Amino acid sequence: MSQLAHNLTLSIFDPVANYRAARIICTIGPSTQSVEALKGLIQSGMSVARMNFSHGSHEYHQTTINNVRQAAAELGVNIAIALDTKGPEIRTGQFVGGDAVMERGATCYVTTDPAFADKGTKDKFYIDYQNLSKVVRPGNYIYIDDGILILQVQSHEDEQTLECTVTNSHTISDRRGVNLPGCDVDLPAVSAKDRVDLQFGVEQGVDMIFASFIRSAEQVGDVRKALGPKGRDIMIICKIENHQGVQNIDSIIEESDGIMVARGDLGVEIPAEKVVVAQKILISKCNVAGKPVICATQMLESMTYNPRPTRAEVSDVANAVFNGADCVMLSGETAKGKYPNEVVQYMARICLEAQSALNEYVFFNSIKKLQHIPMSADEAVCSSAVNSVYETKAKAMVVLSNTGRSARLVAKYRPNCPIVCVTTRLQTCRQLNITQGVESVFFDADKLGHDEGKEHRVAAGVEFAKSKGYVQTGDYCVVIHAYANQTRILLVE
Amino acid sequence: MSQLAHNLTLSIFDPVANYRAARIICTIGPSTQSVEALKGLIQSGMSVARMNFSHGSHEYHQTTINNVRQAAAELGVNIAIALDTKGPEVNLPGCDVDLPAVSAKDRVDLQFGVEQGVDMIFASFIRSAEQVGDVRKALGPKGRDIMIICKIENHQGVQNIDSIIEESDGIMVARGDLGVEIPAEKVVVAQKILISKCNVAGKPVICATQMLESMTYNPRPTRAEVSDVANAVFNGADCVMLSGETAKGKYPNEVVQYMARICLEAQSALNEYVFFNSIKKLQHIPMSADEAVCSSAVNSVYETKAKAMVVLSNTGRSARLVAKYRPNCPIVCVTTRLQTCRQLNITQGVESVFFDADKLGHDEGKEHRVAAGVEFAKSKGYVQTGDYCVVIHAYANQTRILLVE
Amino acid sequence: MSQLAHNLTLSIFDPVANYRAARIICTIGPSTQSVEALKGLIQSGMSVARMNFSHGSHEYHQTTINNVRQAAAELGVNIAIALDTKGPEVNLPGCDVDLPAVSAKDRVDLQFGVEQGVDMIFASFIRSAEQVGDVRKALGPKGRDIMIICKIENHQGVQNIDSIIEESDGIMVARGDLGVEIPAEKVVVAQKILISKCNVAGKPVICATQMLESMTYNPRPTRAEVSDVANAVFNGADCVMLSGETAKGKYPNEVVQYMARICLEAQSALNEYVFFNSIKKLQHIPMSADEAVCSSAVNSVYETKAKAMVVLSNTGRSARLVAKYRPNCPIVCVTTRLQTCRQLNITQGVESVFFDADKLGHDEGKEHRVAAGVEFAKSKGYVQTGDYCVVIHAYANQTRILLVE
Amino acid sequence: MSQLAHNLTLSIFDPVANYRAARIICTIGPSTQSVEALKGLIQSGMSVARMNFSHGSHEYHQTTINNVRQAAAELGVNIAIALDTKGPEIRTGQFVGGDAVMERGATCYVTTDPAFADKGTKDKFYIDYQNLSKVVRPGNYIYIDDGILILQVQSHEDEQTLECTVTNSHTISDRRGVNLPGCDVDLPAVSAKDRVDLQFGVEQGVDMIFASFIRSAEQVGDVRKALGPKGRDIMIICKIENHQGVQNIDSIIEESDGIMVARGDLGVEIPAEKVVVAQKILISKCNVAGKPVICATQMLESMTYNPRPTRAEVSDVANAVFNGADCVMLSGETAKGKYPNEVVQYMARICLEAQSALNEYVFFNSIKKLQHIPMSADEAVCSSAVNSVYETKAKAMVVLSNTGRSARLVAKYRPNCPIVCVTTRLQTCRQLNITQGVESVFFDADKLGHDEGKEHRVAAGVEFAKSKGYVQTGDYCVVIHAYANQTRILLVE
Ligand SMILES: O=S(=O)(O)c1cc(S(=O)(=O)O)c2ccc3c(S(=O)(=O)O)cc(S(=O)(=O)O)c4ccc1c2c43
Ligand SMILES: O=S(=O)(O)c1cc(S(=O)(=O)O)c2ccc3c(S(=O)(=O)O)cc(S(=O)(=O)O)c4ccc1c2c43
Ligand SMILES: [K+]
Ligand SMILES: [K+]
Ligand SMILES: [K+]
Ligand SMILES: [K+]
Ligand SMILES: [K+]
Ligand SMILES: [K+]
Ligand SMILES: [K+]
Ligand SMILES: [K+]
Repeated sequence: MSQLAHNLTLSIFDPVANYRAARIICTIGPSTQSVEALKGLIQSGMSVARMNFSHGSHEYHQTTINNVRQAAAELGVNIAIALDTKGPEIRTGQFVGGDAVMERGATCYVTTDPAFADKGTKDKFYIDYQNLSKVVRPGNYIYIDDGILILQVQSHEDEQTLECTVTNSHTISDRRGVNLPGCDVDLPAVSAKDRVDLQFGVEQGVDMIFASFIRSAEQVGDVRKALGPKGRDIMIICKIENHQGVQNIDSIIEESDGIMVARGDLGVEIPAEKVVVAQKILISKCNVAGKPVICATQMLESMTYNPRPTRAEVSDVANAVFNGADCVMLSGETAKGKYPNEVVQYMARICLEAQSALNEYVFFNSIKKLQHIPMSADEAVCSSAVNSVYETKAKAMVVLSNTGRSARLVAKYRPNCPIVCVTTRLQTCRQLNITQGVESVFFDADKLGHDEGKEHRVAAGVEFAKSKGYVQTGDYCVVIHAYANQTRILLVE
Repeated sequence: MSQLAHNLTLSIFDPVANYRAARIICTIGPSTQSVEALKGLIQSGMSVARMNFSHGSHEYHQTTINNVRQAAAELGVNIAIALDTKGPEVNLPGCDVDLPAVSAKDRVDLQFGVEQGVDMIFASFIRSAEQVGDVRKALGPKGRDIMIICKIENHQGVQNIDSIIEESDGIMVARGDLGVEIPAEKVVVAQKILISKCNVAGKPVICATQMLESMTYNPRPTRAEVSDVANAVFNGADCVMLSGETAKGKYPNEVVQYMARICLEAQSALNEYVFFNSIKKLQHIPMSADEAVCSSAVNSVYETKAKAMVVLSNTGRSARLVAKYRPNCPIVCVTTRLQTCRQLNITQGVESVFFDADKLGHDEGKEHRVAAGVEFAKSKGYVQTGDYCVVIHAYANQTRILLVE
Repeated sequence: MSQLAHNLTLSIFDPVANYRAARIICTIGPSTQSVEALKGLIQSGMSVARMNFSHGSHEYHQTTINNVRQAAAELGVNIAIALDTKGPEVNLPGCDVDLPAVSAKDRVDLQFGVEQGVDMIFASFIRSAEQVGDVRKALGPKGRDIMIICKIENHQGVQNIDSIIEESDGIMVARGDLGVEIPAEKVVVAQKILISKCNVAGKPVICATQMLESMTYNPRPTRAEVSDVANAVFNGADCVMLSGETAKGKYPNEVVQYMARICLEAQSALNEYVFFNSIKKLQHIPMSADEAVCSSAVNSVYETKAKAMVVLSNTGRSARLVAKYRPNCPIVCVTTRLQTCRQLNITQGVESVFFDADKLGHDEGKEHRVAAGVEFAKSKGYVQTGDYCVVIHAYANQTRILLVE
Repeated sequence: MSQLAHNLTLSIFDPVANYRAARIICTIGPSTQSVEALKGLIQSGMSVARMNFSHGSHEYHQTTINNVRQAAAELGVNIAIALDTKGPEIRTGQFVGGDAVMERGATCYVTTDPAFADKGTKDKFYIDYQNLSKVVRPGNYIYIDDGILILQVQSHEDEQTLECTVTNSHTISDRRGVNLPGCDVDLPAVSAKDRVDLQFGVEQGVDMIFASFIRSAEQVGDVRKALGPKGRDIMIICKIENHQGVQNIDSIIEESDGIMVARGDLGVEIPAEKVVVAQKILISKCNVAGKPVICATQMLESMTYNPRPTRAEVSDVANAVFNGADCVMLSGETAKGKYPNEVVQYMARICLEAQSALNEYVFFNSIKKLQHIPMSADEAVCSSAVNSVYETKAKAMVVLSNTGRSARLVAKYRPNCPIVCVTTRLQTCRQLNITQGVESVFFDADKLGHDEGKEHRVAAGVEFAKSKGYVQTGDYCVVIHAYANQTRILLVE
């Protein structure tokens, strides 16, 4: 019950853990779409395949869906498939000649008038967010092109047009994206494109949605609506990208099935040092709520084209694990990168190294101390189950969970041993790929039996733990099953 | 306590702490050697000026020494001067290197440091405990008050860390040098181990090398570099170091200003009570009076929500011993020695007020010193009328909980 | 937790607990030997009938045995029968007495106990651990399931208490006998030591002699006697004993009714969580599965505010192991053995439900036994629809937190 | 931090403490009034002389006041003098022939009509509490003569007379005292006699009042008023005698300077087993509030005429200490008893024995955990001071306190070592005699100096601790002085 105290007992020469808890999400692109590249990516350490719907067509992502499924079947594994929406955007219009040279100290005008959409100049151009005039006060800032161009609003010239000062010299081109830092953007949760994309994901049976630009709890339910009745079991992981998402994180977590800390997106509007703190907050909040949380963007970026990443990047990845992250994400590194297998292998190695220094008992003790008394049964059973692991120095857990609820609930309390989930659902096997320290074994109930006495499923989990070398004769194994409200401290034969 | 539970209570839109605890060490080079550039550094947040004795001549470093003192005197502040030795010198990564502790150049350079009254030594490439004794005897009797801070550069320094910490006056964690033979992931962990051990031992720890290296020739650092600095603070670092960014860099002031900004932001998130409670719980009972006095004083801060501490300490020993227990308020050290003011610049959360015992009084009742400490705490806006201030003085064996008038 | 902090939360005008945890042992004599007088005792709160073999003949005690079984059968309950030996026999108070563990009469009386199927022995004047083995071999192989409860009567019993507790199945604290050679004030302390040690060992402890002695010939006890009983409960006694008050007394029922009243009132004040937390904190980590299971089960009671526990235990070992951790709710033991029902009458906070495995089923899935336990807990009004009930069963290695229908 | 855990480490053969913390109050009567009997009583273990103003005249108690002061001066000690008020009472009237034979099942009538005061019979008699008709409902009980005669009210016969059933056979005589269990008695805080007696106590300079029959917080201030301006420094110890006092204990403690648990008085109206619990509550509440609490009445009663007390009585005394009592009281045992020196000696021995088994750290930890944060300075300094004792295994404390406030405040947190109080006031030396674990040293400020640097007073305390053999060269001594807001861990030379 102290990371500091745990640090004192550590030695960087002692062998690393016999299991890696943290999970790796790789983005699939030109470098990784083929079956063999995926087979290499899985073997490297991929648990979840991310599809970026900012780019590519339905036919393109269809082959991704196909290839992942074939590479999963050929290696005898279950791989989660994630759909990352493009999301709603605020962009500039077009320009005459393509460019707009913005000199420092110059005055320019931004308008929501659609007549200027096709004919923008350096003096006056279009921004497609109709509510820009009522959202932005004078004194506020407009960021254009990944926050490189910074304009300051001086005054409302009319109903649609704002007078601005160019604060720094930078050239912009056609349809560059804009940000309104410190302004409340009221764009709909899902774009017209999203609605079409989300329906494709449901029709193809995606395991989860990484929902872009989530700003309030109301929006989480809008994505739910957009998924329809046939996708009620698809997880919604909400991407926090601006101050709104940070400000409303409590109610958003409550509605979401999980959170993605998108540091790159956040760092456009918020200073980088505050985003680092926002990361700490968001991860800890998710750990308390039992929901999966992903540390995403700018993870090991230099390795996209270099054989090895910078020392600071490695540090960043380890501290993601130290923060308490369920998952670490890779974007361009696996999508457009030169070292797809290599970047995943090293990230896996960094997670494992951090995990070997991490003190899980701190997580267990903190989360348990925060729980309101009286606890509900499911909460009591899972926390006690993890307590028993520490109490008896058990070497594995077996959780029987159909939906994944109690598997996640157990994982929350952070035992210092592998969790084996035995489940009657393949969707569950896949969706648990974003929860740390859990590995799933599928039990075909319609083939093998209803297993009402639970004997077979428990036996299946114990065998898996024996096969991976977690337990042996004489070891204790904490079994928790049916929610799930029952616990045994089993002696492994 | 926990960091986790504290993280839940936080908002990034809240105002940051009204004081910065972590200290900034700047390497002095061509782009920062002039008195006007040093004034820029001091105002930007430099607490310690470092001289890299791998490069340059005694005359070049004499200029550094002279200009630092001139710059500090003009701004009415006290700045530490550090001498970073060249050391003994290709690397062997599963072999134990038995090169001499200090080179012939080192023994000469170290004598130069004594003559020029440096505050501290950054002794390079320390592998064992006896090697600290070599730096000690090389500094002679005239430099026995100079702090020896050990640079951990290889596995040997890590493996023997406990004996090295005991002999030294502090530790420098040179990530880059460690990275040559030890994988980067293991260096991140070694950093935690080394920093945590130094906190328990109550000895200054410096997080050095590859801090904001991109900012040497770029106006802003990479996002990963920012996090590295913040996490250095979160680990429990007393100090953060800038090498090439201030010595040969293009933005000497901006980098120091930004490192200051990151440290303060990280500190605003940091739960000081975790440090206090952890370090308290590791203490053998029975305690020694001075240890018990200092830990109780910090406990009294948390229990009464005191907004400042005042520590009377000539040597700075009890000033360091108080900072060890990490109160969530500023510490003000009232000292009769100017070298202590400078030497405390590597200890976090402490600010020094010089009291001229030669031209005021010995202050046996200690009233004038304490009042001077409170007035500085009023001056910086830490405390106002109605606030509590925990005063610890003389091993400093007396505690007062004082109501600010 | 604390008793102190709990004391602040209390009001004497609040209703008392809906169950009595402490158990009452009654000595059977002339004024209570008849089946109608024993029915009076059982209804008044007798859990254990004691036979003093210092007086009386085998035929007299045979009547006691017969009448107790008849009385219990008519009231549909299970009552324990205890055989308190005469022992070896002036006293020496700084000298170690090496009289034989059991006398010739004892060996004969103990064989009588086996033949008549007594539940437990109160072995008199136990001084060492080997003396327990003497009682064991005297009881033979046919009485190997009979509990040996040791009477601590002199300093030797106190000095060797740790080895005696380990060998025995429980301890009797005979204040009066201790008082002969040990000052009364030191006996009060010895009582605490002995009772606390027995709680940690998870073995029954009886507070005996001079309990309500005034009530033998008076309608009410002295105020000091009342407090003595209450403080016996507060100390952590499983049982409280009546000697002459029920055997030769004038108010056999009233005294038992009053002892019951005092125990319940004391229990209403008692903080069970202090016992749970203290006894938990003394456990060596790693734990054994059965120990961890039982302690977790009680922890689950406190965390979910379960109103009852159901323990499946043939021998009663896990029933005792659960009661060891002192939940603030009733424990219900479902057992296939009638001797266990009787033997659990010296363990606090446990009530037994007999399950006839010969004329119902073995119940491998254990469903019928658990349901029988819940139904009794419903019957006594401990739990209703919506309440939680912690079920521990098979070393009993499986825990369930069940919602009552 | 567990009495249970502490019990495990105990051995009844290990030598007892080097100091007795608990304080003994002896009642002075026919057996103890003379100087030599008091000199024997002090040497036996008396700290406070109790004067019972239920009996005796002003001239009688005057000699007590005198003799105590002479016996104190002759032994070089400071002895506290306590005035115990008679209090307001509800009594029956007189009877014809002196007796009234009350047979079970009989009907009788109680009236508040003053015409029946001098001529009572078995059928109808007087009770002097005018508000009896409005206070007592039918179904309630009237206790007469130490609760031996029990009447049950059947009905209101008229405005002044109640019909009653005699529930048990018992003969009563003239002016026997009555109790109304479960009824709210609204008699004034102080009787006419009390007002005269309290003024005598102020004029003679008594250290404290044991105020009888305290039922509410308002009443505590009435005694204060009755003491006048010249007695504002006289402690008010409130005697809790019925359910009202128990029900209102929180506000009564807040106003009082301390509490007396009068078990005998309480046990008249409340079942004995509930009074035992009431004792636990009241003592613990006082310990938290920092006020002295006395366990009184029926302490070692059989020793009034027997050479040795019953085993249960010894047990009762020890458990008084275990409960957390500051003081243990003696009534008839020292007043009218045959063994005045003997009863005090044994009580002292029992307290010391209990103290040797008691775990003070439990008291320290519990009380400290309950303190609201932020603490005030005085609270912080004293608790830290006691913490330092445990932290450094110090062997004595020195508290510089003029009024006694910080001495009491330190004593509250229960260090496992003697507290030495250095004070500029003799009244303070005396009044601290009811606070456990504290011994006072008088420092004549007008004679020796104002000691603004505190050096002399601290030196005086340390010497006393050395003289009593508490500390020696090498030992740590925790000094706390000026309220008092300063602490030193001093190395004893
Ligand atoms: O914008 S359109 O492309 O015409 C368009 C088409 C369809 S579709 O026909 O069902 O596919 C929509 C279905 C459901 C919508 C919901 S809701 O979740 O169902 O309540 C809310 C909004 S709103 O913008 O937030 O008010 C919608 C806006 C626009 C929609 C749809 C919305
Ligand atoms: O009852 S008497 O003997 O005539 C009598 C004589 C005096 S004395 O002249 O001052 O000595 C009283 C002084 C002060 C009194 C106060 S108070 O504390 O001053 O407010 C209250 C009440 S009360 O009964 O509660 O209303 C008093 C009742 C009776 C009093 C006195 C009372
Ligand atoms: K985006
Ligand atoms: K670990
Ligand atoms: K080097
Ligand atoms: K902070
Ligand atoms: K005997
Ligand atoms: K209770
Ligand atoms: K009275
Ligand atoms: K003690």
